[PDB]
Amino acid sequence: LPGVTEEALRLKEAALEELAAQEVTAPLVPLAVSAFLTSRKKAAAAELADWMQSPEGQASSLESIGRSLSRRNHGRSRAVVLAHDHDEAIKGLRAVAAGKQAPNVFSVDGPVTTGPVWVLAGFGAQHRKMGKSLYLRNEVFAAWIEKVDALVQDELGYSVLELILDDAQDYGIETTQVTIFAIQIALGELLRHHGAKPAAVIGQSLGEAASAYFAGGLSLRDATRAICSRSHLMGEGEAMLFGEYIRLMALVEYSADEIREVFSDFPDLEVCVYAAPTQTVIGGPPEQVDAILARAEAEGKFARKFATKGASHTSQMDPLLGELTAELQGIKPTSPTCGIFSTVHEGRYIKPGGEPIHDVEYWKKGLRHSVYFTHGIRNAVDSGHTTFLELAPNPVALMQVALTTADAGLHDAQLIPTLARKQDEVSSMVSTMAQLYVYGHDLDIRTLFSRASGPQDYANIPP
Ligand SMILES: *[C@@H](O)[C@H](CCCCCCCCCCCCCC)C(=O)O
Repeated sequence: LPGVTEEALRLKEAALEELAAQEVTAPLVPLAVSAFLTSRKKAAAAELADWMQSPEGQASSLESIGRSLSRRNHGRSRAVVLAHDHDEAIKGLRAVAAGKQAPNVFSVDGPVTTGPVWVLAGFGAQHRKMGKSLYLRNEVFAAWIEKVDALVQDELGYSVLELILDDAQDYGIETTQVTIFAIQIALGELLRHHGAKPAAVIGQSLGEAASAYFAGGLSLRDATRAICSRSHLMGEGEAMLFGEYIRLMALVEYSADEIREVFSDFPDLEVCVYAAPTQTVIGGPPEQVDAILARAEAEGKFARKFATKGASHTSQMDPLLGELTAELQGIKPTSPTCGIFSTVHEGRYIKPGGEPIHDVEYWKKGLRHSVYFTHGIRNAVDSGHTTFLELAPNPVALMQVALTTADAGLHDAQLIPTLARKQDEVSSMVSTMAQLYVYGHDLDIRTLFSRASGPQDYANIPP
């Protein structure tokens, strides 16, 4: 396998140079508090805040306090205050104490019943600097990026890391896919590193490759093969599209049943994505695409044309299917080591230990056919899931998950983002992991702090 390219090393040197010269912002510190009883939890938050108001407490670094907190027994009733300084922490703890809500405070009476679903989508989520910050500041994250970087170099001949590190480089159809995949793989292994794991995975479109890997349905290598193949064929295919060959994609706020109706006016439109229960992404000849939009606006419905000259998940894709078959020959579909809600196979569930689904044909069917995303999520809700965690550079899919959950009578779900444009990426992950903790999912909160060197790494937190 190829190593990290000299150009990446150069860009990295310059990135760390830029980084060294920034004003140093206060880290986000997760402060855990638990008990068998909420009432005990509440009072413990009270004592802890009281003491933090005191000189001894005021003299103890938030980090040292959180470290000690992370070493207590973690009860059924859990809370986390996310804080940058003592005041934020004290204010936050008062909330926990009063049982009141606040943005930086999470507090639940008992652990969530069922394990989390990992949502891996990616469309719409890309942005200039995605994953650069976390790449420079998290070794685990970084090591995983470099592993996908190396594999993509092998399959395609270029370095995804270079794209991440180079502020002047923007993303196209092909490079979005492989890079968002890189970030997805890396976020999920970071999450695994801290002891977290998915109960089930669901893929959306682009994200199906990462979902396959995390569900243990394919090795990293083959999953990389899967995203690489589709990406370049799609990216190279759409660049060649002009005039009468062009096919647009567009989100319209119509349900599946509204579409059956609406479509009788447009004979060449197809469904790309059933995104939400009244949000559908369609595709076809640009005049028809323009007309379904015009008629959406004439009804006060949301409608958004995508930046592309070709429609994935439509008949247009047929000519690619042959080369796709050939380029994926040899991949080894394995048996899922967790649940998969397959949005390719109509949102249906596959059981851990079930038969392999990720065969060459699956990728062929994935690209050709509709993405049943709202049905997947609905399936998940119905069978008990309430925690949906999205591995993305921007939590765009959670916006869809929200509409499906609400529609299904689940009015409070645990919708957990990861990275977000214009949010600190380290703070982001600390918050993700804090949530997993508070809802009582697997997460070794001890790992959010480094091994203590001396006794100053601890705090005299009240009994
Ligand atoms: C899912 O997120 C993702 C959607 C990305 C949109 C890319 C546009 C599709 C490209 C069209 C290629 C034209 C090929 C030429 C045929 C002759 C997805 O991967 O589906």
